[PDB]
Amino acid sequence: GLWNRLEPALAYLAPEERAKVREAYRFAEEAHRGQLRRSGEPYITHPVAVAEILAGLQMDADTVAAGLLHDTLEDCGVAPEELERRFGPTVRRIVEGETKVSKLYKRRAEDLRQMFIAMAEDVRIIIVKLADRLHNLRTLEHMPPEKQKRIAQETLEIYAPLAHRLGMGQLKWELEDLSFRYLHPEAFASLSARIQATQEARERLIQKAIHLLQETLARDELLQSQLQGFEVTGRPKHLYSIWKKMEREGKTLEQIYDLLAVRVILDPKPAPTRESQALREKQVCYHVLGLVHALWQPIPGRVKDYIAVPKPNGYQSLHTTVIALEGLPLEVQIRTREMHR
Ligand SMILES: Nc1nc2c(ncn2[C@@H]2O[C@H](COP(=O)(O)OP(=O)(O)O)[C@@H](OP(=O)(O)NP(=O)(O)O)[C@H]2O)c(=O)[nH]1
Ligand SMILES: Nc1ncnc2c1ncn2[C@@H]1O[C@H](COP(=O)(O)O)[C@@H](O)[C@H]1O
Ligand SMILES: [Mg+2]
Ligand SMILES: [Mg+2]
Ligand SMILES: [Mn+2]
Repeated sequence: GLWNRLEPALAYLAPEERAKVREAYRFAEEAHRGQLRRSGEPYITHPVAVAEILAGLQMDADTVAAGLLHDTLEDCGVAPEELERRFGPTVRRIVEGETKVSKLYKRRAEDLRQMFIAMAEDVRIIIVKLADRLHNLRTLEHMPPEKQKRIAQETLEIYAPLAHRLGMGQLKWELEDLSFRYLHPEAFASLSARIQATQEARERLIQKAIHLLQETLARDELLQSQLQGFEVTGRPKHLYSIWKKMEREGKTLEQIYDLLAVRVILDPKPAPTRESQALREKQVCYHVLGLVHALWQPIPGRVKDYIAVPKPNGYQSLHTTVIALEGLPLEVQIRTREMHR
């Protein structure tokens, strides 16, 4: 069934691992047979969509499998002993933990308390709860408008930061943005309608900018001579982070440069002495700034030199807001590998 949708995403797993995931889906589909969600949809769609979220993150075989089974214990005729017998103790461990920790669709102080108590078992239990939470938020239109606000708050306070700390930034932004939609819809609808383009169009522009910079840097002869390699990463600013700093700093949306930002992480070639290495570390950063300014037109008064004036948090990097692509303000950040975090 819905399996033919999940199967391609599981290409990264060994054949034996994929068979485990199919045996898990076949068991979940048998266990969730005849069950429905709040949306008229059969229950199996939920554990498959959670297993999809985990598979997109290239998660552990037992983790993907545990995502298909994460609900087979709550008021279900499945004994935890059967999961240990069939899928091992690791799958059983995660699944018990995700069931015991307040489940999917239910004070919230006790459910956030249990979230920590499961922290001793393995962050693996959480990961699944993060995938589950993301899917729940994606299908929050089938929830009373009160319950919608309870979930959104919890997500912003507990899960989005946990995703952040686990290094799952694409999970983090989506968790934040869906939470923002249901928590403050008036602010969400105002800001979203203002932003003419969708996240599809945003990521397309960022990748055009990344290609333009990557090819411009690789074509500079003198730079590549003092360089070992480089990395051009992008980001479109997400609605929650756009609205968060407008309130925090006081700037209008027109007064946000970050709406399309790009980082240039550079690792220089090795140097004989310790000093001629620290000198090579800087010479590269300003050389990129030049090339960047010759590629995209720089905006007046937007060069921020944190190499020469580091932030009290020890932050070193060169910043410049430019006019890139279809006449759009793009922020560029130039730093070395060492100046990175
Ligand atoms: N990853 C990272 N980046 C750091 C850090 N300190 C400063 N920055 C950079 O510096 C930026 C903050 O400083 P600034 O860019 O010099 O300030 P303005 O953009 O307001 O001119 C940061 O921007 P942001 O969080 O993506 N944008 P915000 O929503 O706050 O407007 C980031 O680009 C840091 O510790 N880590
Ligand atoms: N210029 C940039 N290019 C790529 N990623 C960035 C850039 N600036 C910030 N980020 C990343 O985006 C996150 C913060 O972005 P924000 O949505 O503005 O709060 C962090 O995880 C940063 O690593
Ligand atoms: Mg500023
Ligand atoms: Mg940032
Ligand atoms: Mn669930």
